[PDB]
Order: sequence, then C-alpha cells, then structure tokens
Amino acid sequence: DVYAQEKQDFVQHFSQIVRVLTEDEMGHPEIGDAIARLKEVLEYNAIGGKYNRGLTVVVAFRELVEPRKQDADSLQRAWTVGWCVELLQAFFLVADDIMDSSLTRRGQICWYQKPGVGLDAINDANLLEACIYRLLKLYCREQPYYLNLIELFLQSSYQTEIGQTLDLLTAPQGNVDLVRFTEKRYKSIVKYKTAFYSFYLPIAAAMYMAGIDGEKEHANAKKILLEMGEFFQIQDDYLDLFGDPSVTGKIGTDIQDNKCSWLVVQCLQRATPEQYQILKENYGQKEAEKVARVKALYEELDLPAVFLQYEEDSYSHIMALIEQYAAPLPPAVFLGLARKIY
Amino acid sequence: DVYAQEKQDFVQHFSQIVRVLTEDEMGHPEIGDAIARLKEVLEYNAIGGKYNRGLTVVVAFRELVEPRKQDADSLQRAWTVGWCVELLQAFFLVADDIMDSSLTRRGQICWYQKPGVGLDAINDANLLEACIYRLLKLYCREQPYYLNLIELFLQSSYQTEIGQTLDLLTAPQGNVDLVRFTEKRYKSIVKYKTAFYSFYLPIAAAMYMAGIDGEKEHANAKKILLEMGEFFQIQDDYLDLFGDPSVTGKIGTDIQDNKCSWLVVQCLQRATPEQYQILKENYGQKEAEKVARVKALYEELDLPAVFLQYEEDSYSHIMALIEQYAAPLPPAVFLGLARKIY
Ligand SMILES: CC(C)Oc1ccc(-c2ccnc(NC(P(=O)(O)O)P(=O)(O)O)c2)cc1
Ligand SMILES: CC(C)Oc1ccc(-c2ccnc(NC(P(=O)(O)O)P(=O)(O)O)c2)cc1
Ligand SMILES: [Cl-]
Ligand SMILES: [Cl-]
Ligand SMILES: [Mg+2]
Ligand SMILES: [Mg+2]
Ligand SMILES: [Mg+2]
Ligand SMILES: [Mg+2]
Ligand SMILES: [Mg+2]
Ligand SMILES: [Mg+2]
Repeated sequence: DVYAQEKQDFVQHFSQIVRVLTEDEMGHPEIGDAIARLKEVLEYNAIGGKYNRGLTVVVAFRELVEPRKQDADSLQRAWTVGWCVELLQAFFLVADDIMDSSLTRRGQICWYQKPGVGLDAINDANLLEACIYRLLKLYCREQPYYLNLIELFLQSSYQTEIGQTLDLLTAPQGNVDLVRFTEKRYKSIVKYKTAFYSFYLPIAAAMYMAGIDGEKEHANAKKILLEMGEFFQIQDDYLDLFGDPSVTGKIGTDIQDNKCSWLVVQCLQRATPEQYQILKENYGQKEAEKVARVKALYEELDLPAVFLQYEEDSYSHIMALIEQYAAPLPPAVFLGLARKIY
Repeated sequence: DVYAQEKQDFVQHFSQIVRVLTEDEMGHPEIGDAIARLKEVLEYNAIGGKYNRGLTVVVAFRELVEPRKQDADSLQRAWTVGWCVELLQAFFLVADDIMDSSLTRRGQICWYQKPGVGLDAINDANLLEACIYRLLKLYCREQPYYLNLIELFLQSSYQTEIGQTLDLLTAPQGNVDLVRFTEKRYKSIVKYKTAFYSFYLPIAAAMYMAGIDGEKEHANAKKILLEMGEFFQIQDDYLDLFGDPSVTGKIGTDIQDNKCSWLVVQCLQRATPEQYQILKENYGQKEAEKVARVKALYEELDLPAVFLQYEEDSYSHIMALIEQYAAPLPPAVFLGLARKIY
C-alpha cells in the first residue's frame, strides 16, 4: 500500500507546516494572539483524518516525476501542496459541520460545538482556506506551475461551493422535498460537492507539479476521478447511517437534515405507496423515533445489500475507465487511490 | 465629487457582473438552481451600500492611467475589479453579521436572519468570495497584472481574517475583558480587520492595473491608506452607537457583543473607579437596560465630543501624510477618498 508507506512522513511534515504558518508572528508580534488561535485551529481541524486527499498528491507526485527530479525541495513542495488539499478539506468540514448541525467529526466534538467557539468557527474555517494560498506563495511562487496551482485550488473551491449550494437547496429544513430527490439531481450534487476537490484536485495538482499541463490529459484523468468521487460520496451517504461510528468518527445527520442522500434516492425508487408515506411523514425531522423509522424502512428494502452490489458494479466501472483513460499516465496512480477508497 | 460622478455608471455595470457570473448556467444546466441562488445572494448582499471601496478602484484608475490608455476594455476591467472589492465586502459582511448577531445591514434584515436562510448564509458568503476570482479570470487573465491582482486579493483577505480573529479573541461572550481593551490592541485590530481591505486594496489594485508595481510606491500609498482606515473604523465604532440608524442602515451590537470598540477604549482612559465598575457590570451583555447604562456613561464622559475632536486631528494627520507620501501619485487620488470618508 503506497499510501501507508508515504503517510508517517506526510504526517510528520505537519509540524513544519504549522511552524511556517506561525512565523508571521516574528515580523508582526501584534498579531501574536491571532496566530496562536490559527495554530489551535490547525491542530484541531487538520489532524485526525485519514489524509487520503493530501497523500494522493504526494503519491501521484512520486509516480509522475522522474526520480532523478525528486530533489529535497521538490519533495517538500509536493508534501506542502498535499497539506494545501488537507487545509481545504479542513476549511470545508468546519463550516459544513455548522451547516449540517453535526455533533462529532474524526472522533471528537465538532470545533463549533466546543464551548467558547461557536460561530467564531466561521472565521476559523476561512483562515484555514487562507493558509492554502500563503503556503503556495511560500513554497511554489517561483515554480512554473504556481499560477496553475492557484487557479486549480480557486476553481476547485468554486465548484465545491456550487455543489454545497445544490446540497442545501435540495434539502430545505421544515419542508418535505421527496419529489426533488432524483438520481439525476443526486449525481449533480455529488459531482460538484465532492468529486472535484476530493479526486480531481489532488491528482491535477501533482500533474501540474510534474509539468503535465495538457488539456486532454487533464480531461482524461478527470473522467476517471469524477466517477471515483461519485462512488466516494455514495459510500459517505451509506456510512452516515449504516457506518460504525467508532470507525467513521462522526454521527449521521442526513435524515434529520432532509438531505438528498443516495439512500433516500434508492428508497424512493423501490418504495410502495405505503412506504412512500412512511418516508414522507418521517424524513427531515429531528425526532429520534422518526429517524429510526426511516432507518427501518431502509433495512426493510435491503438497502445495505443494494449498496454492496453498487460498490461491486461501480468498482468494475471505474477499473474500466482506468483501462480507457489512464494512458499515458501510470495506471498505478489511479489504482492505488481506488484501493484506498473501495 | 469624483465618486458621485462615476457612481451611476459603476452601479449600472452590476447587471453585467451578474449576467457574466450566471452564464456558467449555459455550459452546465445541472447547476441552474445554484446559479439562481448565487444571483439572489448577489442582489441581496452586493447592492444597497455606498460602493466607496469599489468606486475607489474606478476613480483611482481614471486618475492614474493616461486617458489615451483608457479604452473600453480597460475601463470595463477597472469597473470589474471595483466590483471584486465590493464582492469581497459582501462576503465579509454576510459572515460578520452572523458572528456579531446583527439584525439589519444597509437598511434591510441581515441575509442570515431571513426566514429559510439562516446558517446556509455561510456558504452564500463564500460563494461571493469565489466570484471575485472568477471575475478576475474572466476579465484580466491575459493582463500583465493578473497574478498581482490575485495575490493582492488573497493576501488582503488573509490579513482581514487575522484582524477578525483579533476582534473575536478580544471580545469573548460571557467574559469581562476590560483589561484587554487598550489603545495599542485597538490599533492592531483595526489595521488588520479594516484598513488593508477597505483602503489599501482598492488603491493598490488600481496601481497594479496602471502598471505601478514598485514596492516603495505601494508602501508609501500604504502609509497614507492604513491611517485613513484606522480613522474609518473609529468612525464605524462611534456610529454603531451614536449613529442615526436611518442613515447607517444597521443596528449596533458592539456593547452587547463585548467588543474592543474605540468608545470603550476612550471610556476606560477617562473613567473613575466608580464608572469603571458601572462599565464592568454592564458591558458585554444582552440586556437593553445594561446597554443603555453603558451609553449613558459614554455621554457623561462627553465621548461624542471626544470623537468630534478626534475626527479633526485625524483629518489633519492624514492630510500631513498625503503631503509626505502621495508623490509621485496625484494627491487627488487620496484627497477624493478622504473627502468621502470625513
Ligand atoms: C464554503 C464552505 C461552506 O463550502 C463547503 C463546505 C463543505 C463541503 C462539503 C463537501 C463534501 N462533503 C462534505 N461533508 C460531508 P460529511 O459531513 O463529512 O458527511 P456531507 O455533509 O456532504 O455529507 C462537505 C462543500 C463546500
Ligand atoms: C471570513 C470572514 C469571517 O472574515 C471577515 C468578515 C468580516 C470582517 C469585517 C471587517 C471590518 N468590518 C466588519 N464589519 C463591521 P460592521 O458590522 O459593518 O460595523 P465590525 O463588525 O468590525 O464593527 C467586518 C472581517 C473578516
Ligand atoms: Cl464502518
Ligand atoms: Cl449618522
Ligand atoms: Mg456534513
Ligand atoms: Mg453537508
Ligand atoms: Mg456525509
Ligand atoms: Mg459587525
Ligand atoms: Mg464584527
Ligand atoms: Mg461596526
């Protein structure tokens, strides 16, 4: 497993990230207290996950750049850029958890639920985003791909926030939205909210960093990565409800939050008129007993087994796309990622 | 007044901003609903203010670029970049209003307080930020100053969020923080939270757009603009409490929110031990009668008249800095802005 190999090292480079981001304090002591808060926000919200998106940059980089070109500086930039993807994720999750009324994340209480944090987390989240661009400037400003990386991170963020917009609009609090929960809609939501930043961005970044700038090469990689991202979000939805919370580190809120989840979409395709009514009466509400009825409806329709089959067909489909579209990139770049997610 | 001249026109270019930002809908109909939400967010949160920061870009641009170089394209870019500063402001204010528990902004209920919006405004706010970078790409990507503008907007945002961090840390809910409310601290907060983005950014952008890229020229402009921004935030603080809300369009929350306001700092410098105790018992709390005691303490110490004097000395001080530092830029660039704020 190429990720488990590169990980310890990736994770160790976090203290240098924090050191470099908290050196502004030297030039300007007056911002001491803010930088201290920044460190606390980084330590709490950037550590504790699996680091798959960040590690994808490092792994891809190693596989795409001739080993003679992997000097100490180039490696450090690679890890820095991986850490940029992780900071983007931490930005996103801190704000998402507020918007989804979540309780826990990565096995600890959500940053916004900490006493004395609350809605100040809005600013915390945006500070994490700003750190991305400070890191890129600090480590990559003289590199021919600098502008490419900046634009990629900006554009990936815009797309993801369009995603999030679709997510929120399809899931209004207090309104039954079952009619809106279609396969077509679901696929759009997850393409935008998840697939661009979690799959396309880290591989593209490593591509740019290796001087692979071509529009056709990016687009082919993209065909594979967006389908992988679709599956990853579908797995995420399944795990919100059926996942083991000691493994996931997070309590589910999709049913309560009236979300267009893969589960509810599959439910809707399979439900009798009577079960449609159970869903209609119970979905999108805070009451634990109403959430449990929805779960029981999902179990009665064998949705876990529908997911298991979907995982199998999807895996095959993605492997097919790797056969079609990897070239001229090493198939290993996509395979090691698929292994990681399936 | 060069602003009142350029305004109608600036404001008219907003429908083209919205048109260009909602054309993504052509390529990708699946994001139709999101783009529609984006339009509603822009219409609600980018219109209704005075447009001073955006207009500063246009005004400065006209004054800094030889009129033979002001072709239709260059003007359109100038107005576009002004609109970028306005979108940055709208981002900031939408999220700030959530964090400060505000009620109204620009004479209407705060976007987050609208029924059916609530904390979804977090995403709305970030979408406004993303629009900045999409506009820059769309209009300025081929210009020699593109990277300069991107970095300036990113860096200005980081600095402002460091500011906001200091603001929030100095003002914890439920804790007396009087000891922390010093002149030294106040000056740092406002330099970072207000002065960079509201004063330095729009003039710098116009500078870059005119090919004025030099470090010394930017730094001189900066000496003038950050002192102007300090005064603007001090005026903002005074107006939170003493301003006429039919003019300001916003209800004050500084005392309730336990803020390190210029008012409270001036109070602290002038208070007897007994008045110190009144402030200590009444500051930073939601109760209307406790807020009214604080106001009455401010009036008893003649703080409105202290502000009026400060406005006079500050104006003189800024004019002194214009005599020192404008050159080789036209003094009019700084004067027309000062007129606008004082
Ligand atoms: C500006 C900020 C609000 O933008 C975003 C913040 C978060 C996200 C996002 C994207 C993909 N997954 C998540 N979180 C998951 P998770 O909460 O981890 O299950 P989801 O809530 O979609 O089920 C968040 C997208 C955009
Ligand atoms: C990421 C986002 C939270 O960052 C910021 C959002 C807003 C601000 C900011 C800066 C300057 N003035 C304001 N608003 C004023 P106003 O509410 O308009 O009186 P303040 O609340 O400081 O008295 C907001 C700074 C940063
Ligand atoms: Cl699990
Ligand atoms: Cl007034
Ligand atoms: Mg969530
Ligand atoms: Mg969510
Ligand atoms: Mg989820
Ligand atoms: Mg405010
Ligand atoms: Mg504020
Ligand atoms: Mg204010």
